[PDB]
Amino acid sequence: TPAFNKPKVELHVHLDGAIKPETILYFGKKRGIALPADTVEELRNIIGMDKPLSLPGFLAKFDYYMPVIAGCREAIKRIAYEFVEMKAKEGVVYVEVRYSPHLLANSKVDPMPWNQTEGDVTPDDVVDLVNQGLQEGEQAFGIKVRSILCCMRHQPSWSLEVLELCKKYNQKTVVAMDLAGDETIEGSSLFPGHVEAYEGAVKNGIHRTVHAGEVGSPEVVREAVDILKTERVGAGYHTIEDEALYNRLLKENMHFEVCPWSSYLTGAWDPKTTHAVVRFKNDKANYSLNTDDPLIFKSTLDTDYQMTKKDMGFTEEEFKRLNINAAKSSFLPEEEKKELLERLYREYQ
Ligand SMILES: OC[C@H]1O[C@@H](N2CNc3c(O)ncnc32)[C@H](O)[C@@H]1O
Ligand SMILES: [Zn+2]
Repeated sequence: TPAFNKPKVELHVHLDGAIKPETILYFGKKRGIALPADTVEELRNIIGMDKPLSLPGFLAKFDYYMPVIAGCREAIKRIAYEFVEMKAKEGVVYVEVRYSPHLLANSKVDPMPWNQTEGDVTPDDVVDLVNQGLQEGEQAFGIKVRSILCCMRHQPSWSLEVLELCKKYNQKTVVAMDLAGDETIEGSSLFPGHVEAYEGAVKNGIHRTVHAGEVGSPEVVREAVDILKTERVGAGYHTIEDEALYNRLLKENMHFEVCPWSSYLTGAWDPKTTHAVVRFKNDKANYSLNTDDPLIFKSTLDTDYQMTKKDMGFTEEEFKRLNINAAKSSFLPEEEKKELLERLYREYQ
């Protein structure tokens, strides 16, 4: 019994965070790379989390499985393909999947991710592979899907190349650039590589999103918006701690990519306080409801919908509104953007 059984738009989900345990298991065995378990069930208890941790503590779960996926072309394309399929089943009509192309390469990257052995899967090759998987999926489960390439807070030396990958693959699935990773890393928002990568996104008209205010302070959000020029804030819950900042983002109609379940499990949100999306709903803010890393959170898009419904008083009207705003806030070009809005209004009749 779904909380909102109608078309949805998802703007914040990590491809490397939305993989099938069965596919992880499949590639570990197939490539002979070890996993912390040999059963999807136990594999799910290891990778998965059911209790709040920290952002740094949540980010480590990727260590368990990324090594069986990274560097494998067959695996990179497959997870992309299975991703559309999963979203299609969730009643998502449009989705932007994000991921770091560097963390899945085994060539032309430095530091080599996961102590991998050099190979031929270059970062560009990864983008190409995901596009192919994503394309085959759209054209098979019939949902529209775009991708977003992530700069990693810890590795700014990779940022300018991410930008280049966005330029080269512009709308050839890639619609934007993100800044993901450990938001606790003091000053990561200000590292030259990142800063310079965004400055170029602005001059070359490459869309921009940035995780900020998930666990960091208002100043992290302020810098994402003012220095990095984000068009959207991933999470952004901590903005409400700076009344002035919030009101001004509210005025600019800043879009907040909200992930309810994820915020509890990463400690982004203290469960003894009211969720910031409650205030967002009440101030009629521009915001989407997203899944983030469903593999690790052992969830689905309905988990976040059921949570807001059951615990935060969300009605179908708010569900409709947030998704129309998500559509408007997407990085789809005008024509397609309108086509999306048209479908929502049609189906929302
Ligand atoms: O998907 C690209 C990377 O972004 C990082 N992620 C995933 N989830 C996530 C969270 O919302 N907050 C910050 N960074 C995150 C992970 O390290 C993942 O490998
Ligand atoms: Zn995220």
